[PDB]
Amino acid sequence: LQESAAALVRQLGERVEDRRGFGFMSPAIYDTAWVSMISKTIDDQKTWLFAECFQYILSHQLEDGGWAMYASEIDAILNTSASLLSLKRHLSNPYQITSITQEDLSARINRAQNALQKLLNEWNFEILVPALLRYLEDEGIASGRERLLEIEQYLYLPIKVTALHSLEAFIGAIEFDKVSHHKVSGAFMASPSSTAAYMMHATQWDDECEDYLRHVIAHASGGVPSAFPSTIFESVWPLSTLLKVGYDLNSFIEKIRSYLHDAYIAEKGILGFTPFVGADADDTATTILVLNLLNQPVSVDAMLKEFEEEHHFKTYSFSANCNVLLALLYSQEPSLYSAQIEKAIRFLYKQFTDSEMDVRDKWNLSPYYSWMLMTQAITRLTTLQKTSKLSDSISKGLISLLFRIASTVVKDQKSWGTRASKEETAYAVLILTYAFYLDEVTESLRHDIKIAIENGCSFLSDSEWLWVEKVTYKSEVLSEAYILAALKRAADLP
Repeated sequence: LQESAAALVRQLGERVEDRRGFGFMSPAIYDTAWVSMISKTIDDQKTWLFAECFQYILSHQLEDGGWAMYASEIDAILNTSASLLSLKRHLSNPYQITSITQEDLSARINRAQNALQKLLNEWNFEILVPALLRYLEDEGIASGRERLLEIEQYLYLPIKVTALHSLEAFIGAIEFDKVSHHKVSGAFMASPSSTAAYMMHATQWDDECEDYLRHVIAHASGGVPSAFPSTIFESVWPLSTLLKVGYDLNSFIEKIRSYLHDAYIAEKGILGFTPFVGADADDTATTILVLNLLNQPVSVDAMLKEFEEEHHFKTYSFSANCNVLLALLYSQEPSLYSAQIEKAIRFLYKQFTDSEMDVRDKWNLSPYYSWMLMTQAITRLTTLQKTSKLSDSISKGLISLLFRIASTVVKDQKSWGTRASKEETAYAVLILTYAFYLDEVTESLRHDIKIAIENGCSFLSDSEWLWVEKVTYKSEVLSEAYILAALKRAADLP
């Protein structure tokens, strides 16, 4: 149990020696579609740099002509459109890739065209779909996207933005030689698709970007992931998930905790999913929790005065708030940050009351995830209040909300999830292992909670596209972490 938990610490620890970083995100057809379009001038001859990505795109085409739907129709539309654009590009300029012809590729293009036509006729994300449609229409093939995907240059400054992850959607007008300064370890916000667009449309070829892309292709999970490296995210999300349920792994974790401490020191406490790629409230708060529960106190003020606003915590609206709440509740003196703890626990309750107990969580695609985080925070607050470590109507509402969550979850048991995913099942059973100890829960409700926990842990004992991203991705470390955390937390039940 703890050895498997330690393995996650070691897996982050073993990747510390790697200078580029670590990667646990699954490849996304969108990104490798953008990497398959890279052409390099070698010996005065233009050749496609990465034919393995082109083969990856060719091998993922479905019978209908489209690509994988993953978790949302936007995923299918994006993968199909990017892959079909790549097919058009390689039809126009086959160069040195003789695997595909000018007729088989034309047949593939027609199939993908009809598939995307069907998808658009069924469709009623924001900047990736219209951009892909424009790119496809510039190379043949005729409300749609232009009913909601029209809400909306700011990349020449050294300040990093989230558009460095989706730069491939701005090929129409962008000075990539100007964005070349936005290069860390040869990357562009760790997004292979953005670096692929850069290398395609850079005036001056950068061998460093080619080396980074080769590292990604040969060290990811030809298909490239959405973000690479993903060191801090894939290192601290498992550790925090294991630590919050009380996994004891302090004593190969040394190389992971030391690297995380170094990342905290260099990044001034605010950490993204990788070094020098940004900072999200969830990521930094989770890393702070990991350091605090790994016998190394770090002041939460580093993220507190970066990701705190009125009545809620920002993210650069639920997952960040609850992760910050959990980080605060596990600090050295949770009574000192009582104001922000109350702020978060009130904001989440208000959101639940205003959303009919149905709310999502930015990073994940399962409401079970939000219910799990809320149950964790509520039960930690209750335990602190009972033990007097942390000091009326709001509390009664919180207890009633936890009871309603427990009852609705019990009624929502299928085994859990709408797609038979272990992550959603783990979230749903973790939303009940913290609702089992409520003193206001009746005997029948408690029995139902125990039965649902048993039936969820049976399902638990593995990665599905539940983690949002330009294209939703599945990470093995996240799934394993939540499974282990739920199993241990249920094992703590009387």
